[PDB]
Amino acid sequence: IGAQDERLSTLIHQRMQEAKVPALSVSVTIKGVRQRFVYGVADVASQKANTLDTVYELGSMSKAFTGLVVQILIQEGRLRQGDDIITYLPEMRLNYQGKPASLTVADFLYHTSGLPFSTLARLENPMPGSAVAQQLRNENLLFAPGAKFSYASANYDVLGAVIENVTGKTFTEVIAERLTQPLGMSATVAVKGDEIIVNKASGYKLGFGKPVLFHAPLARNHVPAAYIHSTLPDMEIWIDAWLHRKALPATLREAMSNSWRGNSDVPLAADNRILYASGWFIDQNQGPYISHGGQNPNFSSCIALRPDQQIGIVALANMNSNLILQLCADIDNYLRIGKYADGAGDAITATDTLFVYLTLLLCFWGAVVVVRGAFRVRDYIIALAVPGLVAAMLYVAPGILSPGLDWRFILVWGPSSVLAIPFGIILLAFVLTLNHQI
Ligand SMILES: *[B]([O])([O])[C]([C]C([N])=O)[N]C(=O)[C][C][C][C][C]
Ligand SMILES: [Cl-]
Ligand SMILES: [Cl-]
Ligand SMILES: [Cl-]
Repeated sequence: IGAQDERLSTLIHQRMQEAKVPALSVSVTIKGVRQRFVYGVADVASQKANTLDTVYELGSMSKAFTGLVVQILIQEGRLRQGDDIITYLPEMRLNYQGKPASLTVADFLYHTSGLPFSTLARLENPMPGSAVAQQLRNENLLFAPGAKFSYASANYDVLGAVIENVTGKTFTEVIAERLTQPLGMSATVAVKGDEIIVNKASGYKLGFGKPVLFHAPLARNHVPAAYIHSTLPDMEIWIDAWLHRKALPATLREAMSNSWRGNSDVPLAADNRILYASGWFIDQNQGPYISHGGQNPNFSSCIALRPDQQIGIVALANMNSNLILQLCADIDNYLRIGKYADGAGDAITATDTLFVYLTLLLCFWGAVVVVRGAFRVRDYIIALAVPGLVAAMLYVAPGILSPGLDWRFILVWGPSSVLAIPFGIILLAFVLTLNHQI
């Protein structure tokens, strides 16, 4: 062989410096020749380095593990795609137009279920003795099952429970017995909680311009959608199984083939005719190009394969960034035509700089009132009610402007600077009524 590609290393350094992720691990496969780029720190405080041993949360790239398991179960005749979900989760009643709806296993595999957006807030919150069927019971679907593609993370939590019901085994054990042990992915695992994982990267999240350590929720029921843990050597083996199925058992080979068959039975938009398969996006354009991003509150990742060209790309990072969600598109552009686009924008970054300006704008306002005021019973009670009256209005405001949304969800996904905005808003109300009391 020969050296790794330096134009390729520059791209990734640039994207990593843009995205401000503490650690970034990328692997690129092109017909056996793997290139590896392993940069940064898995833990910033201890200055613990990013190594090949570092473990990441895969985000939505967990769904291809879940979905392939479903396809193994189907291929062994222990399940059908058209089976009704209530056959396996019999307490899950899901409503469309007031009537219980028929949802097939296919409906959750391909996001044609109609679960509202707020099911992500419900599944991602830990609840110890609460099953998925009980958490979604009496949800009001957005459309008739099968009618539209609409991505909801929680559809793959429904499938986690379906695996658990069919096999009689826990989700961890089906993933191990069926995927990671037969493939050799000896460091990958579906977790059961926030128990201590050796070598896991610390997760970060933008706050006042810098990465801030964030301990994110890890709800057991949400692991089939968001919290399978893995490493770069193991995603390389993953990538390589999907690309070379000959050595694999015939059930795994067949299950894989049916895992890349996109659902063509949904409406398509004028600019998006990409299909969804069993945890993958399918694009015939400059393809087939099979891809999926990973996006957790404090990890992001991406994967993309171009099987006819023996190409696999995967990137892992311990911070949620769109520069990483797009990084596989960048690398595939580079491997295809030698050029790539400028880095896209990031929604957490724009929100953070907005909150910094608003925090300085709130902080400039209070100092004006305190300087002009200091230079110059009923007072204590009245000037304490108004800040608590705004604090009350602020607390109810999410669950009104967007039903099903709440501060707990805002805090989990937004910048660490969110909390400055209500606290700034209510603190500014106290100094003004105390000043208006003066
Ligand atoms: B997946 O689509 O990357 C999914 C994984 C998860 N944590 O459930 N992530 C999202 O859908 C991102 C939702 C952002 C909400 C503001
Ligand atoms: Cl089994
Ligand atoms: Cl257990
Ligand atoms: Cl092959």
